Amino acid sequence: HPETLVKVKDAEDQLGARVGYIELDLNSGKILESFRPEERFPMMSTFKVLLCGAVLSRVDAGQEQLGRRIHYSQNDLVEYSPVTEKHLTDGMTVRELCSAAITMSDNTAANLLLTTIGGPKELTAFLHNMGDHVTRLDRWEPELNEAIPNDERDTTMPAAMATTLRKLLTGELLTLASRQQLIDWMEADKVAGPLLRSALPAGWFIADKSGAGERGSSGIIAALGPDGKPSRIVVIYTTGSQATMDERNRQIAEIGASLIKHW
Repeated sequence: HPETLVKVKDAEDQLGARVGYIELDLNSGKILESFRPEERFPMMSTFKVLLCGAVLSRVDAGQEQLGRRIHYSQNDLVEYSPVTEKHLTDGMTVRELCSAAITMSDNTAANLLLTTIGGPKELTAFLHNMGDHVTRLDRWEPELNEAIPNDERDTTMPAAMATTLRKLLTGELLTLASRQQLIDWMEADKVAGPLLRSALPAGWFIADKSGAGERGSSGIIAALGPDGKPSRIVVIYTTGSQATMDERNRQIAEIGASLIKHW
């Protein structure tokens, strides 16, 4: 609904920066509303949903096991690894690593998983192969969050991310078991409370993944809907703002409020 585009433009005025937006019908894949659908934006931690979809794809093909344990050391630890820094001695299973990457945005967990699938280059190939010809991962945590103005490295387009999340969650790319596992991880998201979740009516469903990076970059991808069932996908990205994280979050939450109001 155009009233939601009004809030997105307000967001741009408030943040003094570009805001990309997509509202997508989960069932049919129809694009209900959009703003800068085909401009590029840094993915930040939202790429972790894509990463774990690729891991799950390998599991469906029997090339990987959710229960396989992965050991690592101090040399692997990067900034913000809230879960991986605790299990250094025990190591962690692939399953535990995706949970950490998705629900806690654990950076080391993502790098560990990135290695098991062949790194940024293979994630990009996986995406292209499933029909996303624009989304690309080029670096590892934490450099992928650099968001250099105009840098296309580690970016997606709102329209592309939206349909890619749709294929991963409801398409035939993954088995029913994996699709469900991916959305369960996103539903258990623990660090996106200040964003869309803050404007969600009680009783609604939401599986999401947010991100934040340098140069005022923030973002979120999500499958949400009333009556405990997801029925639309919403993607929101912004970069270039001098605004604080709280201010960026308030803006994204307001966009969420408008989408819900005009549902």
